[PDB]
Amino acid sequence: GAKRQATLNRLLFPSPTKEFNEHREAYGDTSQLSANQFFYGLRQGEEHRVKLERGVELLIGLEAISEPDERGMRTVMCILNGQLRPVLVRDRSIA
Amino acid sequence: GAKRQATLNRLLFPSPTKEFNEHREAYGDTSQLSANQFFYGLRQGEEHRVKLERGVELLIGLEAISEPDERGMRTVMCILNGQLRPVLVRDRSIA
Repeated sequence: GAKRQATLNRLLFPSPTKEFNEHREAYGDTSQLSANQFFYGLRQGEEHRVKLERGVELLIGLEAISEPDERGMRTVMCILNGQLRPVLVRDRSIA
Repeated sequence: GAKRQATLNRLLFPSPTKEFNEHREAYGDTSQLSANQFFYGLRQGEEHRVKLERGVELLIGLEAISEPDERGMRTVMCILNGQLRPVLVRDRSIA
């Protein structure tokens, strides 16, 4: 079962499987993304389709990005299923 | 009355009063704005109060600006009375 598989994963490579478990807890399941979204990100004018389940698909796009405030925090306006969504993110470049 | 004032304005300086009439038709009444808003515009992080009538005031702010598409058109996300508003504008710099 899946228990044996998890026990093998932890018994073979402990540190990276623990990192993988933390990442999967944090950001759900991202193995369904493409290379372009996974490695680069979102661009403006481009719609992406991500398959969650059979008949359950998500349509993701970008709208705009604001310059950072006195903190290192920026706000990104995106589109999910045709609805606007603001997301607060940290820009590690300006510290 | 106001008719005499309009007739004097048109009889003294026709071309600029006609431009002023077109501008007032296009953009309502903007004589209540400050020098900073009138000459420069809107910046991010600041909130402006504009008085329309006695007890009727408007609170204006900025959220973000997107880079122009294949056209010369940009979308500016602003805040009016605490509500998000997208405005489509033309950037004459890139033609």
